Amino acid sequence: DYQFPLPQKNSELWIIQKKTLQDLSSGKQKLDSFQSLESILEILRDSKNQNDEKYFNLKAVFEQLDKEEQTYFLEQFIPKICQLVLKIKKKQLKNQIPKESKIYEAAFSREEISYYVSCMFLCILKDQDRKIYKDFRLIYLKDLVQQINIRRQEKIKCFYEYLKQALDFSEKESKEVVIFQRINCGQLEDYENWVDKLKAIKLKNVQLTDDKLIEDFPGTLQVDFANCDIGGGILGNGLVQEQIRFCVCPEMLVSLLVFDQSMEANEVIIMKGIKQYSDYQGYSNSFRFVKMGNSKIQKQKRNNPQTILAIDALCFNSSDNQFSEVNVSRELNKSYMGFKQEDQLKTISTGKWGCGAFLGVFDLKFAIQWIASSRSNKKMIICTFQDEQTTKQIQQVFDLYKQKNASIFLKLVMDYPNSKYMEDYTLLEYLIELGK
Repeated sequence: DYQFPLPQKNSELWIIQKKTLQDLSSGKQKLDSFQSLESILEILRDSKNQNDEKYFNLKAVFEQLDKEEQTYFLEQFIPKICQLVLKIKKKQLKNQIPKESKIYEAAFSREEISYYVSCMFLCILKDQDRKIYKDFRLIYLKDLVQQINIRRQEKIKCFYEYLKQALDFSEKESKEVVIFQRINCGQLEDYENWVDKLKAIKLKNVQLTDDKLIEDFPGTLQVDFANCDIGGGILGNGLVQEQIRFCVCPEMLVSLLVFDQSMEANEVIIMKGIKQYSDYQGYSNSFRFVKMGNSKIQKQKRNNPQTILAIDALCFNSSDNQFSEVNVSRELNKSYMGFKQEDQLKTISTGKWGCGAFLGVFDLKFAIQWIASSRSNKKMIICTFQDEQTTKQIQQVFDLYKQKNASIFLKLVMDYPNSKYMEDYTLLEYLIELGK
């Protein structure tokens, strides 16, 4: 098993880092400027060269604070997160690949999670043998493209907000359990096996929403449109569905420290006990951190933990046949293996999985997820992401095919590409035409 090294693993550097951290924590060294913070980050990173562009984005967030909160940041926040790092007892974190039909479960207390996120903030998580880092050093760094700096700053703001909150945890909240599971789901079923397994399965309920998002459905199994490397570009430039979820729920960051290796076709990830610390507006280059408000629903987002399912769709290019038996069976397996987890969460909250960055056609991905949900004997919520035309089409297909045989529905789907309808009709339009 790979062991991701924590700072204590490098015993000689840790002598230095520990003293640095302790004098900040105790107030023996008092930071008086942002430049003094740069200096301490340089020591912790064991930098060779001075280049203030290394902290450009962190400086931007700091300079947006008011003068009282700048003082707070230097004199209270940094020292307190140094103190969290000093609470770490482990020297490394296990990165296990489970055997067939087994799980690798990594449990942590909610405060422990905060210790590791503090490591990320202070740029002390790197495996020097592998030349891999799992901290905020890239996000801090000035990019040549302005919009990429703004993405990075906005991410920083979300992580900072979480760490402020984590510093204020009650003893009860601090000892709550956060669990990460890497689940090997056993043997892949091929396309003909799928057709056979579906023969007595009836399609189940779908609820459509055009104005709510996945994270708006507490109490459901909420889907992360993952990269096979959990988190994808969260510690770089990424800022679409998966990365936004990690920004609003930064406890998810610890998944990166236990799931180094890419998910296999028959693996899924579950994260349990995850709270939401930030709100947001926009998306990608328009994403901005929004402070969580104090309504009843917003307090609930902050206080009530959720379970997330991370499943990675295929990353298609334009020449791939998304309807091939091989590619359909791949997505049926990945979705169903995910959806059937957590059998007490009888509703799946999902949407355009694989159909943004990964170039999937949503008509087919809808059909595949509905088959998977149905086989798992769960209901599904589909978020259309402010796409009224898709909502209308899916509503018609749902009304026609609800409670119909799933095996035959799959076969009708798979007839589309060779049909007389392929040229002039979308998949959804063809499914409707079959009923005319």
